[PDB]
Amino acid sequence: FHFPLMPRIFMAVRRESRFPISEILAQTPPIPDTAQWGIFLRNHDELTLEMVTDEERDYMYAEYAKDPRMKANVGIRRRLAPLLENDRNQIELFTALLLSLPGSPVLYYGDEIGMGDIIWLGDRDSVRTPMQWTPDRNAGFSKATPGRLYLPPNQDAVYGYHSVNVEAQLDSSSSLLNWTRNMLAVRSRHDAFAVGTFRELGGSNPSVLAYIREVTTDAVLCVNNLSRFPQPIELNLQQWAGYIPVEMTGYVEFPSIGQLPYLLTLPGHGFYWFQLREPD
Amino acid sequence: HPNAEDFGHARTLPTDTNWFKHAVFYEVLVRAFYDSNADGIGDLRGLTEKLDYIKWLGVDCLWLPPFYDSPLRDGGYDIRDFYKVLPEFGTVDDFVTLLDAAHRRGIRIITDLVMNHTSDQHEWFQESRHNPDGPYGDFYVWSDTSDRYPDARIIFVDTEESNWTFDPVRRQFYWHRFFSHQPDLNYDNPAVQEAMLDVLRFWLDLGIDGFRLDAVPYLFEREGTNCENLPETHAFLKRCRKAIDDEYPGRVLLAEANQWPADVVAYFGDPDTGGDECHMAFHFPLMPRIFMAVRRESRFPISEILAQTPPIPDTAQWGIFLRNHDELTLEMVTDEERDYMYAEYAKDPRMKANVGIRRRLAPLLENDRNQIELFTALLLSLPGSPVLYYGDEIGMGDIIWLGDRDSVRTPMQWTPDRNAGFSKATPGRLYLPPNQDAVYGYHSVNVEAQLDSSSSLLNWTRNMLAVRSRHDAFAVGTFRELGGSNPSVLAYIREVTRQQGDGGAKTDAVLCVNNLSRFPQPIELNLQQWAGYIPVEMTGYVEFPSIGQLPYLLTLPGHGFYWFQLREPDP
Amino acid sequence: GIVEHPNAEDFGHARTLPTDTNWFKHAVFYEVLVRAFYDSNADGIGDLRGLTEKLDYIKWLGVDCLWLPPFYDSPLRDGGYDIRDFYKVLPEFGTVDDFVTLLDAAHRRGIRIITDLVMNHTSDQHEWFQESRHNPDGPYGDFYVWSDTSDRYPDARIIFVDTEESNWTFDPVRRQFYWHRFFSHQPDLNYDNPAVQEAMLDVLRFWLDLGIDGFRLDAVPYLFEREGTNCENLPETHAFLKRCRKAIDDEYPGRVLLAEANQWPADVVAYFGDPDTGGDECHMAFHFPLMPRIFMAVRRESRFPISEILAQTPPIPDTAQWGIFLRNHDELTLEMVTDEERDYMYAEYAKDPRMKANVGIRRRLAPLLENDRNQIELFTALLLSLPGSPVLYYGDEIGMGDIIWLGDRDSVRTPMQWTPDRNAGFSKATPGRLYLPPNQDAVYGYHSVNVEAQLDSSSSLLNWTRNMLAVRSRHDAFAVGTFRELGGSNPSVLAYIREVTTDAVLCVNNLSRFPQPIELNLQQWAGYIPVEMTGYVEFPSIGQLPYLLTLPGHGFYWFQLREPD
Ligand SMILES: [Ca+2]
Ligand SMILES: [Ca+2]
Repeated sequence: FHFPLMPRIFMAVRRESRFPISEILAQTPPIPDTAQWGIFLRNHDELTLEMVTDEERDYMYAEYAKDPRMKANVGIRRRLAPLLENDRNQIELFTALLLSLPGSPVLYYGDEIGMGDIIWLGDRDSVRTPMQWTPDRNAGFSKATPGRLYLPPNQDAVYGYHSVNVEAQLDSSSSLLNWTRNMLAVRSRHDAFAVGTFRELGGSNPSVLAYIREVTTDAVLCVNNLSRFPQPIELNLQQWAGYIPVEMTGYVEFPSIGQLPYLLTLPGHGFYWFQLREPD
Repeated sequence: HPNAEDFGHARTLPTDTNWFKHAVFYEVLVRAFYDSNADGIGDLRGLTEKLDYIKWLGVDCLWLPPFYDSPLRDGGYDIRDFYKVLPEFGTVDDFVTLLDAAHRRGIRIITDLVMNHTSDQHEWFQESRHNPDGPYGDFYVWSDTSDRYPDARIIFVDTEESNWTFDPVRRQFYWHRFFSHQPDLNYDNPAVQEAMLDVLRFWLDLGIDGFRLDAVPYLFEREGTNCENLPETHAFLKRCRKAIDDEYPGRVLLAEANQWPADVVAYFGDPDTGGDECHMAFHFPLMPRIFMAVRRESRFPISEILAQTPPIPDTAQWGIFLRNHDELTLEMVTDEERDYMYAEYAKDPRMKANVGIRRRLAPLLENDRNQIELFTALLLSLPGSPVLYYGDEIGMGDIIWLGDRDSVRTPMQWTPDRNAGFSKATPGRLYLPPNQDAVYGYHSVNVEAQLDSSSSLLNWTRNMLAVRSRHDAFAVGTFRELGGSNPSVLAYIREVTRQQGDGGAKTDAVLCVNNLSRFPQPIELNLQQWAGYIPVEMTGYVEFPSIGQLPYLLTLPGHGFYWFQLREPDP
Repeated sequence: GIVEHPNAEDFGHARTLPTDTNWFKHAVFYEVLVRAFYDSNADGIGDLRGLTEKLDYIKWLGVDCLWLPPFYDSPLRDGGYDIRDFYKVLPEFGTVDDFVTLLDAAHRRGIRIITDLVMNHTSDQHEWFQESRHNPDGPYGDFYVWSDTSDRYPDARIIFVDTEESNWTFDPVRRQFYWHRFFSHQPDLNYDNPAVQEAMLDVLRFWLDLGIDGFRLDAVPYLFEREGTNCENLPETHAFLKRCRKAIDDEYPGRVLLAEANQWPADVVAYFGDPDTGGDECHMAFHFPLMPRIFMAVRRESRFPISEILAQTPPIPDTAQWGIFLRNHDELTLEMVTDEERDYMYAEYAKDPRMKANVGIRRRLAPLLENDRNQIELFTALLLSLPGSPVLYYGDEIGMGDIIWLGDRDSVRTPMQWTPDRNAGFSKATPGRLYLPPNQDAVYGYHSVNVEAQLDSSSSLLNWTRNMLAVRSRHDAFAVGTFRELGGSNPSVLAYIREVTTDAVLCVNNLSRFPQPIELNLQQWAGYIPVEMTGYVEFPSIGQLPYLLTLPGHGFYWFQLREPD
């Protein structure tokens, strides 16, 4: 497991700068041919409840403790939704990065519907409440009386089982469950995400992280905006001159790539996934 | 009845005859906003206490629906006494206290004022029926048979069987366009015209900033016509304007006319004089078109009504809000001939569900935050002065079962405390119950909760008004639609000219790009006219690449939008 | 030409229960709205087929007869009390066939069904009235009361004096005035026309052929109109009712006719008919001012407001039976019965803060008593032990609340709260589609008040209420026994004895919120052993000296007086 990815991605969105992500990706040594990295969106190891850090090799070493958000959850497992203060746009961005970055991703149960946690149950139990299936008694987890449950379901106004459950989200295709489902459906349609090369494109704007996955049989382009404000980025895609970028979630063709820098504009914490398609 | 110099005036704001063109209106019910006397009913003094919030939100003018003494059989649009505020809201003095307190922080106040009809409990009508040969015998339209004006339609065709109702005391029929307990005033009587002009003058003397004249198309009745928009009706409105211009410069007259744009343009008055009737009228079919435009993911239903709207006088200004029905009649405006979307609406499942019911912005868009932002973004950037409805800033919902108009008149949700922080009274005493469902409930949707994170809808909405107030282009600038190759993206430019010289956020050109599709969309715009200019995104002050000769490419996410300031290149 | 209407033969007749002409005297009625109980077609509106599915619950609760408010095709401008078609069930509830399916399913488990049937007026959308206005010289021109002026019957009052300015409204098509006691869209039927009398008797016969067990004839005091009178309770009105009874007794023995007459007890006794024949009009009428008196009696902590109306109620015929329920207002007019002369509590009610708050609004039992469980039990205990056949209102068994803001009559017509699941387990439809929203407040909300929750602990109000009906059904004394008030020295304690010639039962009720002792005189049952019914516990035998019983605040006891061996 590539453990410090999430803490870096987290701090990268905090700073609205791409470089804390870029750095660990650049400083990661190459691995064997059979080998594959494992990545997930958490800050602590479930065994020791320790966040990985190296006093010498981590340049963000002192930085974390100084951040108020990071400081609050030291030693406690938290879910994705609470970690990002239930910001839907962020939840999407972090998920989008998890699925498009190199290595095999691990989803944690209940994060697909944006469940929360109960920190007071324990530093590791916090994320081990019952799966919230319906807004029925015990969140549809058990028929037993509420007292018998191994852990109580979430009952607050925000992440409560009355408002956050699978049954509720199954219907509208705009729900986080259905959104998350479809993103996995897109990822499974391009091998580039799984086992393709990874070349970071850079760009003039420090708030936008753009990179290309490639298999020798798609080339895919991912542009992620770490800033909460709308950002423009001028990318250099001369190598794919003549190619037509096609946005994957809508199968929409964008203007063909030329010699001049390609301009893309993203909203706050937005992202795009383009399939680079050959000219005819 | 009382006099004005028996209550003392409120403070007068500096005289400005264009404030209404720059203002952002906030429609707030007195009964709904805040209760300070623990009676369970929102009151003037409570609304006074919460003016600091209103100021903080950044709205310029309050619009109060009718708060006059009334039996409230028709939501207070049936006025019993024009010179008396309904007991439960307070005294006339309490209204002056509100005015003065609001003016002190530059906030203006206008009010709904029904012109066509009074309640059957109004002293006038009781004198007309009891003393037919008295001085009020001709204040209302009486008849011996209900044959007169047969071309006029029954507005509420499901409740009223006729526009003539038989009074048992006077033994005669009386005319009423609305409900049988809301008799029409006889505007052919000169005394009636003078009486209503004195009603206007009363509140104007107290120092009110303007009115919204309700039900004005139905004032005069003439044979051989549908008794709507008759010349004599307009002629009376011209007197009201003259009375404003002559006696109280810098006040406003809004016209509630629920008709197609091509018809309501007549209510601004003779265009040769630059307007001599109302200052504002409402562009009613904008929202239904914007709504259907997002449904189709096509810009054209918006483009069409904007193209088909006739030009208005120089003084005049359109009023726009994000609702599908007129609060008076609960009817959605439509013209069988001139609306090409006529048959289309009934066929849409979403539109069909809410026919005849007022709904808030959040439920109308199924609580989709991205959409709520888009519709708000269009409201603030499209031509005309916008009206926000209270509680929409925090994305409150509605309770449809309370009534077709009461649905949107629940208490303002201030905190997650008992009664949503609206009143101290026991929950049973409340005039209407607060929202309690899992989605729009006061436990999850309230001002207190949203004040903290700058990501909240309240804070987002607040800042959008802050940006809009920094560029005049939005308020009173020109409107040129840019078109584009992609049908799903509506792009346009607002522009204000360099009056005697300057290069600030005053004399701006601004660019708005809106994506009506739920999927990400690219648009290639032609901005050659601003070659060399630098687009600067307003919410972040970020400079984008300078505009060139080639088409400019912008990419938006689903239901996204951008607001660019077009800034000059450096000499 | 003429109004078509279908026939009884064209549908299946439901199963018929063994003929019994006293069932209504022993029954416990359960008033349940079809729209409110259960929705099976996910339209958001409770329907006949849904109500059929939930009959097992009704059976389990232990009620004997369902009472359904009007479910006929209607524009629903007055809660369905404005009937548009007597031979058609409102589309959203189902077809007439679906009603037969309910009947047969209910009869199979011994449950009877009665229904509200408005007699005085039809909707202005009814085919008859449309034919009367359009074809004045046709066969329906005299089906409604027409006039050239609004001058006739000036002694008659306007029932809804705040909504209607006159009892005559001008029709534009016919160019004439038409009479209506109620709203302007509910024209009065002309009962002087013999054809009208026959038409309405055929309406009765239709549903009776289908196999319905009875009716509640609504608004019957206003049928006939005569000059020089207030057009209420006229002799010809009663004369027509006598025909309805004869038609029942001759064609369908063992059916019932309830009279909704919202008047003082001394007046409604006339609706049972000539007492010489032992009754020849209605079998049941409602004793309307019982609840307001019981209510004020608990307020004062004095037994006498109850004692007084029980003493001042005139005797009724042998067939006859009183109907009693725990509500302060008549669902038709939303008026609380009172007589300025004969009610001594006349001025008293308006002065009470609690009574004053709910004037004109239907409220449930639980909110009426501020959710006080001990009171809810006391009032229920009185309802089941006092003379006459009791009517339970749906949802009161689990102590549901109301939503007053929905309307003065809709307040008590929210959906039945089955589970704490979405829509309280009433429907699968999206919450917006529901005909009325379920209760959502912290007290009476469906998260905290529902059937599923209460089924488990035998201490719940549902289970308590169920068992009280189970005890009542084990002693005939409660249903059809004599009623002798025992009095006592303590004014706060109401004690009385029901007797059949085969139990004697003793009921002691404490109206005070504090514990109270009462010394009763039960010398007549000397040697007898009182046995408390809910626990089968033997108390000390009754002697010559006064018997002392001590009750807690708002407590009560039910003793079976058992013979010595
Ligand atoms: Ca008029
Ligand atoms: Ca009648």
